[PDB]
Amino acid sequence: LTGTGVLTESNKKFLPFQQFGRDIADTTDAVRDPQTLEILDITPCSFGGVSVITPGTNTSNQVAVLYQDVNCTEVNVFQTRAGCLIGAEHVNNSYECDIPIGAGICASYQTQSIIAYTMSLGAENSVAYSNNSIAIPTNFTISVTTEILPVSMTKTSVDCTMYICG
Amino acid sequence: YTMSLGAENSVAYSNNSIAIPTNFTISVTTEILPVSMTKTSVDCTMYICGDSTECSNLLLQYGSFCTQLNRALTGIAVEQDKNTQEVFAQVKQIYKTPPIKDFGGFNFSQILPDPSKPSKRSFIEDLLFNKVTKFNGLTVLPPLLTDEMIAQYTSALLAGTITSGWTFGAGAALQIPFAMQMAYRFNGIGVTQNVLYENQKLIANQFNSAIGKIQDSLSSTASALGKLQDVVNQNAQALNTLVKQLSSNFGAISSVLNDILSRLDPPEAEVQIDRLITGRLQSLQTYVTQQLIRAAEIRASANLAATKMSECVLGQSKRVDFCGKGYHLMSFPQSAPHGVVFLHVTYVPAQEKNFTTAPAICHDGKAHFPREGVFVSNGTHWFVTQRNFYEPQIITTDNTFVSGNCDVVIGIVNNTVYDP
Amino acid sequence: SALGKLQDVVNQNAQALNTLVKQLSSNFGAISSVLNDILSRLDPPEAEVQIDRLITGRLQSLQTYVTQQLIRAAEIRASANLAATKMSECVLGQSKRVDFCGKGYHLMSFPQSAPHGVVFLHVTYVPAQEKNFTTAPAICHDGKAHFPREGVFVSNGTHWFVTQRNFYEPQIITTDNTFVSGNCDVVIGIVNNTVYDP
Ligand SMILES: *[C@@H]1O[C@H](CO)[C@@H](O[C@@H]2O[C@H](CO)[C@@H](O)[C@H](O)[C@H]2NC(C)=O)[C@H](O)[C@H]1NC(C)=O
Ligand SMILES: *[C@@H]1O[C@H](CO)[C@@H](O[C@@H]2O[C@H](CO)[C@@H](O)[C@H](O)[C@H]2NC(C)=O)[C@H](O)[C@H]1NC(C)=O
Ligand SMILES: *[C@@H]1O[C@H](CO)[C@@H](O[C@@H]2O[C@H](CO)[C@@H](O)[C@H](O)[C@H]2NC(C)=O)[C@H](O)[C@H]1NC(C)=O
Ligand SMILES: *[C@@H]1O[C@H](CO)[C@@H](O[C@@H]2O[C@H](CO)[C@@H](O)[C@H](O)[C@H]2NC(C)=O)[C@H](O)[C@H]1NC(C)=O
Ligand SMILES: *[C@@H]1O[C@H](CO)[C@@H](O[C@@H]2O[C@H](CO)[C@@H](O)[C@H](O)[C@H]2NC(C)=O)[C@H](O)[C@H]1NC(C)=O
Ligand SMILES: *[C@@H]1O[C@H](CO)[C@@H](O[C@@H]2O[C@H](CO)[C@@H](O)[C@H](O)[C@H]2NC(C)=O)[C@H](O)[C@H]1NC(C)=O
Ligand SMILES: *[C@@H]1O[C@H](CO)[C@@H](O[C@@H]2O[C@H](CO)[C@@H](O)[C@H](O)[C@H]2NC(C)=O)[C@H](O)[C@H]1NC(C)=O
Ligand SMILES: *[C@@H]1O[C@H](CO)[C@@H](O)[C@H](O)[C@H]1NC(C)=O
Ligand SMILES: *[C@@H]1O[C@H](CO)[C@@H](O)[C@H](O)[C@H]1NC(C)=O
Ligand SMILES: *[C@@H]1O[C@H](CO)[C@@H](O)[C@H](O)[C@H]1NC(C)=O
Ligand SMILES: *[C@@H]1O[C@H](CO)[C@@H](O)[C@H](O)[C@H]1NC(C)=O
Ligand SMILES: *[C@@H]1O[C@H](CO)[C@@H](O)[C@H](O)[C@H]1NC(C)=O
Ligand SMILES: *[C@@H]1O[C@H](CO)[C@@H](O)[C@H](O)[C@H]1NC(C)=O
Ligand SMILES: *[C@@H]1O[C@H](CO)[C@@H](O)[C@H](O)[C@H]1NC(C)=O
Repeated sequence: LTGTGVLTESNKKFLPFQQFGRDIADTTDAVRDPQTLEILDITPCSFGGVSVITPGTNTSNQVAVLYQDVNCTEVNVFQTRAGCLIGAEHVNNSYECDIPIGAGICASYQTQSIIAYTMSLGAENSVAYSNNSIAIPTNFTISVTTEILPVSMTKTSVDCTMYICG
Repeated sequence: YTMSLGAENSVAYSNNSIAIPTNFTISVTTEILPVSMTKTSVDCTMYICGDSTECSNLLLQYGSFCTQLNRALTGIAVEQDKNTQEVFAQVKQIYKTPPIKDFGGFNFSQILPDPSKPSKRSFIEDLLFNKVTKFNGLTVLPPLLTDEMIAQYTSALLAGTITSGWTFGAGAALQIPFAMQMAYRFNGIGVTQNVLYENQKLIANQFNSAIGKIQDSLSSTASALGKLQDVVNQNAQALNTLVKQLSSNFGAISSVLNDILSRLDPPEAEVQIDRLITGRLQSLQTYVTQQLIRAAEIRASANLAATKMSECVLGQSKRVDFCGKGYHLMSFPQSAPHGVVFLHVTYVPAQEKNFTTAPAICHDGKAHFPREGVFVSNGTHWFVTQRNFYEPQIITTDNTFVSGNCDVVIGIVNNTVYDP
Repeated sequence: SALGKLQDVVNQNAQALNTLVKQLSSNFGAISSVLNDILSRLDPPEAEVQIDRLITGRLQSLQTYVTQQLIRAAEIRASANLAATKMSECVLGQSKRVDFCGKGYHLMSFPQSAPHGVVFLHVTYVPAQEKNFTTAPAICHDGKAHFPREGVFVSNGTHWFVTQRNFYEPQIITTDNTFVSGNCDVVIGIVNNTVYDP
């Protein structure tokens, strides 16, 4: 039984006859040492997606790295509900989300260096509510907003025969 | 059994009879809309050729399938956060309620945030969250907005809808007493302002009791949130099935890869691995296609939810059944895992009375029509009253306008118009 | 970047073709990504197997492309139906649907063509300067309660006026601006003032 993983002392209540156990996917999860009456849980070696956070190269070539759904152990560091962020400074001030990461964490490039932060939803504004007060306009403005909407695609056609058996 | 469409009814139609409500009710309906999915992402390479070099070098012969699937899933995951942003981030500012909870007797404590809790959520939001429920390359990407931030957005929208009505959607939030705002919302459905003021305590009590009934309905049964749970289940299946498809053989001698590598030389392990790769790649393509279709479905539902938060919360809709069965007064949002829940407050006439009616009357050979309302008679005297609430008034020239004479109109009748 | 929504579309389709084209350079388990090379090297009995491998791969690629394009066309048709709805309800008319025609009170809209899309210029009325006022839902003249016909009551500190709810145009409170219903023992928040009978 070949594989790759981390073998750890298990707390599984293996029976005297059970040689090893499997997970839902029909893959091994714990084994019995052939030379020792000991059970060992198998955990696949820490892996995880790797994403690159960067402003435009037209601006700078200075970047940061996100290791997804991992701990800052197997790898200016920031632990987040998304993973481990490297090369970005943790900042208390909240700003508009420029480069989204996750769990409310967004990043940007500012005076220079790259920063990560908890994104800000918007300006706080309490309202002077009372049962005898009303705010009424004395003036106005004529605003013009732009709304873009796709309507049509490229009328592509393909000859299956010529594509395959040209 | 053959099912019953509904209780049959017959409307007492007649050319001189009209039923008018003498009373009303304030209904609060829950509309649940799913908004987002689980931002799943799969490493096609690791799913097909986990920790195998020969397998990956064979997989390269199929080209960009790996990358194309990853790209599609990334697009889906971005679309989900975009949907959430479109729904909840319809407001630039984060409005807050004052400590003075003087809303004319209206009670919002069961939908406003509970500040004493760690998560700044409401009682009903907590109910909704509590009524809803690996190593093969499959990962779950966290959403961009945390439930706490979703709740902040909902609180902002709620506070705006309360303190300022619909103004915070058009532009700057303009404070106004809640009762007068409801008077506007009544005048918007053909009911006069006085009705609200004269029935203010009753209306507030009905509203609060409706909110309590919402609490009871959501605490008792969970089926109400099916439209959300279903989604989750679907995705779960689409994942489980996928994982299960790893345990199959697809014509090969084994469903495992290292076992083949530990039994055969390249010249034949290549063929077996080709079979496995074809099967697993086809499974991945099926999963991605089903997920794209489901994501389109969720995008439609999210755009609908955004339109509702615009025309329903940020405003007052005259569209029918778009914002609860009834005449729309307003609505309040409440977040939920991967979705939103609108509480639509609507005006439902409840107590109706028969009255004889007439499109017009005759005073001096001229014909008088009602400016805003209809003419009615209980049997002896004629009145003019608004058509969504029985508030009879004396017929005058201030309540009517003249047009033509009585030799033309059909169904016209006789009575005296008082001139002040 | 304002037109990203449009350009994005183009880009996607471009990929969906370039990708497709690149999938011709792949062997899919065959000996060579070129059909004529196989024909010029092998006899039918084995060239058929290799060609069978290539055909499977390329037909699968075409199926993927077509499925993606069908889904993207569903999305684009949804966008187009929305745009037609916007032209009908927003250009040819004046919509009271909030934020369907831009953030504000919709006045009107003007269409403009664009590559594979349309652009709406939404003219809206946005209140800009706001003044505080002490208000009230009614007033008491002679034991009767006067409500506004179309507007709301306000106070600048000393005198009471009646004005429309979205523009400060104070007027004198009369019986031509108000209507009467009930008395002053019922309404909440009511006040006292003088109503001028012309
Ligand atoms: C309402 O606001 C507008 C602008 O928002 C004011 O218009 C200004 O008028 C002065 C005098 O002619 C000009 O110098 C400014 O340039 C105008 N502003 C703009 C943006 O064009 C207008 O005076 C305001 N009216 C009231 C009653 O407040
Ligand atoms: C309209 O219907 C409502 C709903 O039943 C009535 O409200 C009740 O009024 C009585 C009289 O004060 C109270 O004892 C009840 O507690 C009220 N119910 C609720 C839910 O608030 C109302 O009386 C009806 N009005 C008319 C004119 O018939
Ligand atoms: C708004 O409604 C809530 C729930 O119906 C009220 O909360 C109750 O308040 C009473 C009196 O303070 C307590 O005895 C109950 O235990 C509360 N129940 C819950 C579930 O909190 C609240 O009081 C109402 N608003 C006001 C101003 O009274
Ligand atoms: C129809 O409406 C008229 C007017 O509202 C009613 O006439 C009233 O009758 C009561 C006694 O029943 C008198 O005290 C009032 O002075 C009458 N009002 C007027 C204006 O004359 C009439 O009774 C109603 N008929 C029915 C069947 O309800
Ligand atoms: C309503 O009143 C009008 C006006 O008083 C009535 O018109 C009369 O109709 C009768 C019958 O046709 C004629 O003989 C009279 O000459 C009409 N009046 C005049 C001034 O010429 C009408 O009949 C009444 N209708 C009802 C249903 O009461
Ligand atoms: C509130 O409005 C009232 C009425 O517009 C103001 O009283 C008027 O003040 C002007 C200017 O002195 C006088 O010419 C009028 O004669 C006053 N009204 C009457 C009926 O005579 C009052 O000053 C305003 N208060 C504030 C604080 O602006
Ligand atoms: C508006 O005017 C009415 C009528 O004068 C006031 O109502 C009186 O209030 C006093 C003080 O409580 C009572 O003794 C009288 O019996 C009331 N009269 C009536 C007809 O109800 C009312 O207080 C005035 N409003 C304000 C804010 O002062
Ligand atoms: C051989 O394996 C058995 C397993 O029970 C163990 O007891 C014994 O010590 C082992 N001997 C050696 C030389 O490793
Ligand atoms: C870089 O960006 C600036 C604007 O940010 C632009 O003016 C310039 O032409 C760009 N140059 C290149 C090489 O991209
Ligand atoms: C990261 O590692 C530490 C140390 O083992 C552990 O306590 C912590 O829980 C880990 N992170 C998460 C999110 O579990
Ligand atoms: C009105 O009259 C019809 C028949 O004339 C009757 O069926 C109906 O019940 C009446 N309405 C009420 C509220 O009783
Ligand atoms: C209404 O119907 C009755 C019965 O058919 C008839 O006598 C009367 O003339 C009709 N009135 C109108 C205005 O149609
Ligand atoms: C109206 O009053 C409130 C407090 O009562 C204040 O916050 C607000 O700024 C005032 N409006 C203006 C225009 O000053
Ligand atoms: C309005 O609110 C104040 C407190 O902010 C309160 O004293 C007053 O009684 C309220 N008015 C009414 C009519 O309840």
